[PDB]
Amino acid sequence: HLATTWAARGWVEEEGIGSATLGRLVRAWPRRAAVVNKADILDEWADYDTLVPDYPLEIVPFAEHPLFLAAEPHQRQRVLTGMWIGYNERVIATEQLIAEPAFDLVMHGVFPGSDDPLIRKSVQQAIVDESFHTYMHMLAIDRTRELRKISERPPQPELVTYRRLRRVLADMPEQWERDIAVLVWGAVAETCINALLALLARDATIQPMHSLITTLHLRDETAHGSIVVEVVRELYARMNEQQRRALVRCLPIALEAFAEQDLSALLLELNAAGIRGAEEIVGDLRSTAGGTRLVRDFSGARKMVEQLGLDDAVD
Amino acid sequence: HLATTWAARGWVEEEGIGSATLGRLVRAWPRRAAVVNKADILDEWADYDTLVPDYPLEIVPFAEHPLFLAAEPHQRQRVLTGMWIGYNERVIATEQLIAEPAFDLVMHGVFPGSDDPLIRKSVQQAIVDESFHTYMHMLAIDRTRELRKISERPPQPELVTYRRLRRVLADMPEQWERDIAVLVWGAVAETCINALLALLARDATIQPMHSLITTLHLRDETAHGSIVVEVVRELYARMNEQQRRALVRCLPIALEAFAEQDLSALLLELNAAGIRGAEEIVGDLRSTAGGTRLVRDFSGARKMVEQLGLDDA
Ligand SMILES: [Mn+2]
Ligand SMILES: [Mn+2]
Ligand SMILES: [Mn+2]
Ligand SMILES: [Mn+2]
Repeated sequence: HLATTWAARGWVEEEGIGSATLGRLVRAWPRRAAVVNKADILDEWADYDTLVPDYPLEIVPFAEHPLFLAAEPHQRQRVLTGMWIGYNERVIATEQLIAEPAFDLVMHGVFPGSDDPLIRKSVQQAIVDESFHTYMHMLAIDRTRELRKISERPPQPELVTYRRLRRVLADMPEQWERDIAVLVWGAVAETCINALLALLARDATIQPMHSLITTLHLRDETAHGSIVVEVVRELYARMNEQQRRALVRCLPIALEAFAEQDLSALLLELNAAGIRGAEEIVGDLRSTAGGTRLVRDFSGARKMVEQLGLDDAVD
Repeated sequence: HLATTWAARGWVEEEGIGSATLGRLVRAWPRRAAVVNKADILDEWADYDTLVPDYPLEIVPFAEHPLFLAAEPHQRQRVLTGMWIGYNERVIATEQLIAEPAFDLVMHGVFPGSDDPLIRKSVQQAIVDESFHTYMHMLAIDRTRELRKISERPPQPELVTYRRLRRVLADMPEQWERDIAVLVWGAVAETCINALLALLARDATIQPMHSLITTLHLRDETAHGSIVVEVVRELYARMNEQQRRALVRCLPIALEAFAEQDLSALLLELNAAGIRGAEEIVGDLRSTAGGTRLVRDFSGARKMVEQLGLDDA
């Protein structure tokens, strides 16, 4: 774990990227960004109502499972609160294991076309944003831990999205190809993260600070998604054929990994609340259509695929 | 290189730190931070004067050397401009190689006492600020590249501060000791960075945007300085004596590394402007008292050593 910087890179003369969309999003950053405009997030305390749920039952895939219904109310609430907590751990782990390393590759100029100052300005702005999103979800976890008086929480499984990337990188002897898989996993998370946030952002039944922080995050990520389409558009145009083919292969696998329900996490949480028959809830879930999927809306990645001209090459 | 996150750590019950000073700094962040209040930095177009210099001759260690005085004015300005760039590059490299990796250790709960929610809050705020500081300095470099029409800049030497830390780590086979060295190099940067920034922040003769962004950065780093004193006080009180000893040993070498003039960078700059006898200018500098030292003022780290009650350097 040697630390790295791009500060020593220097530069040569390059042609500018011409992107109307990137220029607009980059100029709009100070007026859009949650870090600039909503930084005093949680700081305010609360009109806090303890009976308002942490997590919407509407999206708990086992809400109506007889073994979940047969548990005591406090066991069910604890699971629902644990799932709110795990949702935030997921988002943070996504920033840190998926999005950030992808942005870091761009900032280090690893792909032809990535040295462009407008690309760099847009990406570094997104990096500032992810550090603030991390800050927000960290505060949301802490607040919840206090208000719900959760003294202890066990170590969690590694972000499922990342376990998948890890397994693919293991079969990639060459740095070039690993750089592509990293970039692609990042691009997919950035174009689709809106879908994970929208599950809570527009939910009027849960704690107001829960729909609030996902709303604020979602508004930044609408821009990150568009930025990422433009950047990948430019980078993909300049890639060699080996890079291009790898990119196309990696997309559908990155997509699944981003959208996947971590059933090991779900089992851990049910067991944490002493839910009898927890294996059976989770076995039934594996066997349910859509049961292994947390995120269902791939529209962001669809637009990106369209914008790269890859409709017919990608499943 | 595996990416890492602290997101999956969970928690056990622990007693707050009740640091009132940290509580204050954390609460003041939205009203203080440059990211919040000066995000629009370097978007605005102002009356730009090409004749105003980029860097203060007064801090150029070979300002009055014969072989540099002899060279053409356009060579002397390019070196001055390149040193302003090198300065920003030094600031970014320090954030990324030195400050952030130390903050990252705290966030990862690698030291007893670091799991504290207030400590975590103060640090994650500072980590947001460093991303924004990187952003400002990056834009400052690009503005200069545009206005000074700088077509090319060669790759630069690795941050001297970090070349020193790398070499210390090379002899540390145990993680616990590497962590301490990383922490200490970071705490030193954070407490002494004002001295680096002040070199430009209060100078009235250089380009206004140069003194301005350094000034904005300086304002945030005052708070990070105090944040770091609190945090390191709390971690140090909770360290075992093995850790405690390593920290004490690391302090002096971190200070020297933080302050060092990069002569291999100064030589690169002089060669780039094609200055005649660059090798000699730099040789003479290496033979001079204080020749290898850029930052003279260490009062920031002085204050931290005081607060850990370690006045015996
Ligand atoms: Mn984000
Ligand atoms: Mn994002
Ligand atoms: Mn800084
Ligand atoms: Mn700092």
